[PDB]
Amino acid sequence: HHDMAGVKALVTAGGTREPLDPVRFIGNRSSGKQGYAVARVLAQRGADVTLIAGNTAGLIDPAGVEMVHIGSATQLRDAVSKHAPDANVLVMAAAVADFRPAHVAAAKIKKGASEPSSIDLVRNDDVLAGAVRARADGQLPNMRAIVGFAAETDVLFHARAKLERKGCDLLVVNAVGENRAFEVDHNDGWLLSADGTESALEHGSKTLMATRIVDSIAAFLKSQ
Amino acid sequence: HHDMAGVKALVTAGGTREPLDPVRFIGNRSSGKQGYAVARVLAQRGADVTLIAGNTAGLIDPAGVEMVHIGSATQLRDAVSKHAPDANVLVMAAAVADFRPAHVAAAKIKPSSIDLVRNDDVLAGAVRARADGQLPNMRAIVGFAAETGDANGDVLFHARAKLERKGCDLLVVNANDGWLLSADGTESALEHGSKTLMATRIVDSIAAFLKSQ
Ligand SMILES: Nc1ccn([C@@H]2O[C@H](COP(=O)(O)OP(=O)(O)OP(=O)(O)O)[C@@H](O)[C@H]2O)c(=O)n1
Ligand SMILES: Nc1ccn([C@@H]2O[C@H](COP(=O)(O)OP(=O)(O)OP(=O)(O)O)[C@@H](O)[C@H]2O)c(=O)n1
Ligand SMILES: O=C(O)C(=O)c1cn(-c2ccc(O)cc2)c2ccc(Br)cc12
Ligand SMILES: [Ca+2]
Ligand SMILES: [Ca+2]
Repeated sequence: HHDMAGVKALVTAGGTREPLDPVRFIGNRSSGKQGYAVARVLAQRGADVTLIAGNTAGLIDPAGVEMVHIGSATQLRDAVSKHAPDANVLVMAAAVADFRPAHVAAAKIKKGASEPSSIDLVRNDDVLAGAVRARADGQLPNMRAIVGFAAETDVLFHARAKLERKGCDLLVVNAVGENRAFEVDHNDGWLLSADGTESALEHGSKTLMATRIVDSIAAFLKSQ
Repeated sequence: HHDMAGVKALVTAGGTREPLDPVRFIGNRSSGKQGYAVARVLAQRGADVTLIAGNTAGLIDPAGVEMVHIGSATQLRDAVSKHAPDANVLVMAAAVADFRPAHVAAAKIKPSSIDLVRNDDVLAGAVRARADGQLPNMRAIVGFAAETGDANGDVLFHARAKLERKGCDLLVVNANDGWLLSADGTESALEHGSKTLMATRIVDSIAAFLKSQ
């Protein structure tokens, strides 16, 4: 079934890198492979896909997908607000850094002979929350589904609450792990819809979870 | 020819990541490509190579090279001190982080500034160790640097200062050229080329410095 034909979808993936200076930064360990798989499965099921990607250099660009490359969280926010009016579906699978260094040095900071000094942090904008607001303010008339991602350690108490605070249509919880040897199986993956259905997310390959996420989107797209 | 036969070489390459927590870290933008190429060229020319590898661009382990994967600079220091007594050549091509977070969370942290503590200088520790008779097999210690000229001095002034302050035998300086600065005062331009070909010039320098003796 090519159930995503006629659907224009925008995906973010990978972690952001918040510059401290031209060489150093604060980043996170997200590989981006899971957002890549969602974009790959969407493209394979007929969607017109644009992928905004962060620290994902060694990944293969998915076939049939339009690539937009960013580095920072603010660049991701700026890139999403550009490509979002055209989308029917937003998939926020990127590990957006919640904070960035408050000051960026123009040159690399030389090692002192005396005490080092801290990196002051500043909040980055909530790209998911901004998109949800834009839609509610009538600014995204094409947006049919907004999908968020979360890593949670009940699970549903934290998961159900993120859904209400972000306000998106679906929250993918704990789609983490490659199902690799000696990675903990917390039987914790859930597909949380704003309508209140909970689906369990079988911790399997990145491809199978992507199929589950895209199954859920098309089913949410048909509910309306 | 196989001019590096009989030589045990210990190489660091890539940047380190200093954890804040299981997800976040302080990192740098070093790709590691030039240390890997140095490790690849040394092996091909007969050396027994151990490559201590940190964060890379997704690089494949060079064939025939013993790989040690590290994450942090502290882990990198432990790995170097563990393998150094056996080595004849140390090539410090890793972008070792100067500072690390003062606290590491075991779980993910949901204004605070990040307090930092200084990391050990592994290249300098190696130079002092050799001079203290603790590394009798060490024949060459090679450091790496990327230097710019600025309001405080030109590129070459800053690079020489690095060699003089680090005390190593050879300093491979990037300014896409740069220089090869030797402890005898020899300064060669580093002709730009591929990572492979520039690695060839670096090893030729090491070989030529090994014949110094
Ligand atoms: N500055 C941010 C931070 C996160 N996100 C998005 O919001 C979702 C939730 O990410 P999460 O890591 O849970 O961050 P927070 O919800 O802000 O909370 P916490 O940092 O406590 O985990 C993710 O899909 C991410 O793409 C975002 O758009 N902008
Ligand atoms: N904690 C550190 C920092 C640097 N290095 C090594 O030292 C050499 C020089 O790196 P560089 O950062 O240029 O020297 P620094 O004194 O840290 O330079 P600066 O103060 O300008 O940042 C490199 O081979 C690197 O592998 C190291 O062994 N341990
Ligand atoms: O490995 C790579 O990808 C790479 O290109 C290089 C990294 N550094 C580097 C290492 C640690 C440091 O502290 C400063 C600079 C280099 C220095 C000279 C040349 Br020539 C090349 C590199
Ligand atoms: Ca977050
Ligand atoms: Ca430094």
